[PDB]
Amino acid sequence: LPPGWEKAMSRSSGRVYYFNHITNASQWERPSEPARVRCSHLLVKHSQSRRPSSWRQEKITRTKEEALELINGYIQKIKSGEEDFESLASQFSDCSSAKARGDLGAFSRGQMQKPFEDASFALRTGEMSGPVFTDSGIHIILRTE
Repeated sequence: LPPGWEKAMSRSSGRVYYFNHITNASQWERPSEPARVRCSHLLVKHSQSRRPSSWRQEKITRTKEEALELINGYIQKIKSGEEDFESLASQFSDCSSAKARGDLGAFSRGQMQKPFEDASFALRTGEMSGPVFTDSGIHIILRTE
């Protein structure tokens, strides 16, 4: 398995799955270093974010637990096809300075907070993280290049 990936069996259903302890991704499907990667993200802030305000909400009051529930719900909608990542980033990301559909551009190691950096470089192109936690809030990361 690629870096960070492990195999597991669901206790509740008996189905095998795969999870990545660097990106926090988990999937039923079987999975398959550059100086820079390019990623988009969707950020959900919470009351303990370093800056609990955004272009879409003047005063962010939700708890970290509530932010995590929103993030997991957005992941579910992306995987089911109910919504695409770019629409949810445009509609709901609390990050004002990324492009609306999520693009952060390219970056190197040493520039972003370690959990976000490690997740970004452990994704292959086209792969999406699970919930990734930083001082800014909780992130869904989509590697594009």
